[PDB]
Amino acid sequence: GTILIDLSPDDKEFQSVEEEMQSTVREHRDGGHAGGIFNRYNILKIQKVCNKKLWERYTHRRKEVSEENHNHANERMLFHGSPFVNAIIHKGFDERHAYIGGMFGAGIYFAENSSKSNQYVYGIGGGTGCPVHKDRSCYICHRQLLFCRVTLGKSFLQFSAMMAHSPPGHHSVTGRPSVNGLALAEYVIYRGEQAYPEYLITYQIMRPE
Ligand SMILES: Cc1cc(O)nc2ccccc12
Ligand SMILES: [Zn+2]
Repeated sequence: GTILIDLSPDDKEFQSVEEEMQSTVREHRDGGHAGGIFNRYNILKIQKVCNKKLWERYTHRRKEVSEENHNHANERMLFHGSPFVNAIIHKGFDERHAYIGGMFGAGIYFAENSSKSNQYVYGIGGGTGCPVHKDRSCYICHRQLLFCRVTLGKSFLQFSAMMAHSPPGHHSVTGRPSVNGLALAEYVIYRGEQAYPEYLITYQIMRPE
């Protein structure tokens, strides 16, 4: 069902996606433990993910959420990092993509910081790093992130000192760091139909000079 369309680096669409990747790197309080040490990426490819069935599933749910929230989907573009990126683009988000041990409950997590999503590319806490070199900071192996369209509807705001169901009458959770003033928010959804994996970004983290 899914096809992947390569975007040309000359297309404005590739350019705005790359910009959202690069401009939302930040430093991490683990010193690079999970995701590696870097200030920027080498973007290698950006693909558009196309799946008629998955799209209609997303927009069906989006209209429902919109209806329960003063006609407002509260739709965002947010990063998602996971070892299951290949299953998500073909079969969609579902409960196996949920993070049972997560702070904001057992749901599917997205990040405004591309570098926060990068910490999950090889597993929770970076797992054991890349498959080939077991290196969480690997500068050689190609990584992949999704940049997804996410319906948040009415989002329960949970301040943070950094499959379950949304709090009653909410459609998602906003996990908002309240200590690190430069950390952007994370969002958790509890229905896989509330995210559509729009872009597939292949990249390397770059060793700082
Ligand atoms: C916080 C977070 C961001 C992300 O992009 N992926 C995750 C995948 C699993 C668990 C958490 C995650
Ligand atoms: Zn490697």
